[PDB]
Amino acid sequence: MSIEIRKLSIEDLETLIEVARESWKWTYAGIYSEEYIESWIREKYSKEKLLNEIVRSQSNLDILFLGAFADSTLIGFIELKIIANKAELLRLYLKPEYTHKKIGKTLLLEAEKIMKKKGILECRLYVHRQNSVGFSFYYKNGFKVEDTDGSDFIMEKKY
Amino acid sequence: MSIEIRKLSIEDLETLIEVARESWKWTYAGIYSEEYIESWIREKYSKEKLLNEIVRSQSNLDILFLGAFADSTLIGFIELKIIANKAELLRLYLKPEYTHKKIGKTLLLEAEKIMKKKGILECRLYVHRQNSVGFSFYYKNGFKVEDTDGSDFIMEKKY
Ligand SMILES: CC(=O)SCCNC(=O)CCNC(=O)[C@H](O)C(C)(C)COP(=O)(O)OP(=O)(O)OC[C@H]1O[C@@H](n2cnc3c(N)ncnc32)[C@H](O)[C@@H]1OP(=O)(O)O
Ligand SMILES: CC(=O)SCCNC(=O)CCNC(=O)[C@H](O)C(C)(C)COP(=O)(O)OP(=O)(O)OC[C@H]1O[C@@H](n2cnc3c(N)ncnc32)[C@H](O)[C@@H]1OP(=O)(O)O
Ligand SMILES: [Br-]
Ligand SMILES: [Cl-]
Ligand SMILES: [Cl-]
Ligand SMILES: [Cl-]
Ligand code: NI
Repeated sequence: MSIEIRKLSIEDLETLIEVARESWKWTYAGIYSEEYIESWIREKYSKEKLLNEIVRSQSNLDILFLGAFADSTLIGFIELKIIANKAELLRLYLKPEYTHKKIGKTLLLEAEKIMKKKGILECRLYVHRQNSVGFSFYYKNGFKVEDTDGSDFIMEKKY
Repeated sequence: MSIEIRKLSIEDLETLIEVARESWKWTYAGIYSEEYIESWIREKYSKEKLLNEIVRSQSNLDILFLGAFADSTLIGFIELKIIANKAELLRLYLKPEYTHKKIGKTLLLEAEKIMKKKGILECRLYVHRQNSVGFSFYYKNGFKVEDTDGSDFIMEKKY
């Protein structure tokens, strides 16, 4: 199994929706209701909305939107925004059957390599407090909890 | 997520084949070709062979064959054989998406509970040496490597 990381493009659109869909249903099974999850996929992962985000990510050096490809098949992605020279990790999702093999770590490491060349010295993120899978992945990659906001924990890592 | 463990019945055969298929295709992906793995399902997990093993389990003879059910649907199994005073753990597999939530440990421990009642003082197993997933689970549950055989490590646990 060979993993390549690169900028997403519009040909990745349909497979990106399926990855998201599968990851959300699996990751949030004990956490959000079925309906919440389907509304979220239908709204946040519509063709039109994602297309616009993919195109934005293409021309904007302060938006990193990368896919993980396992033998040429898209199986995960990561989204980060840089504003005032600080990073926000907005999104990181793999297909469930591709978790626990450091592909997520690889996506994070590619992002941080780009942050490093830009001079970003801080990255924040929101993770749901019951998402033990995500939350523990971040604490194992140097993120610390600084605050809570509703049902999320706010985490930060310094560079 | 309500997990129930109980002996397999003939009713479970069809769903047992699909769990076997999917777990095996995932577990051995980096180790054997896709085609070889499929060939196993036709042969060792033929309808008839499995039925016979399910019935012997049901009849309380040399087979112990238990399933893990998530809200009434089969998502994993454990298969052991007893000979003389010893158990051999033949098979233990979950659907990939149901891994890493202690459902495997539940199966093992339910099996061990039935083994302690039958007086069995020793369990051995053969795990492919490149199967980190299985090997690490086993060493985290008291099993130790005693030997190798072909492509496998032989592990043992004493009661
Ligand atoms: C801002 C946000 O987007 S928050 C949402 C984060 N995304 C998710 O939770 C979606 C579902 N999960 C995933 O996509 C992935 O598991 C990620 C991205 C969170 C982590 O990537 P992975 O490549 O799976 O993790 P990686 O292999 O680098 O590290 C493994 C660690 O992550 C966690 N983890 C990864 N996969 C699993 C799994 N299947 N079951 C339980 N824990 C897991 C564990 O803490 C593990 O450490 P351990 O070995 O001590 O158990
Ligand atoms: C005798 C034989 O049949 S050998 C065949 C063994 N079976 C397999 O390898 C099939 C694929 N895997 C599975 O079906 C399951 O992972 C089992 C049956 C091996 C273990 O059951 P689970 O309920 O998943 O394990 P449980 O949650 O109790 O224990 C977790 C540990 O198992 C391992 N593990 C479980 N799931 C995963 C995963 N998705 N990725 C990597 N490691 C995993 C790790 O060692 C983990 O330890 P960690 O928390 O330090 O990472
Ligand atoms: Br909800
Ligand atoms: Cl999202
Ligand atoms: Cl809480
Ligand atoms: Cl070796
Ligand atoms: Ni783990």
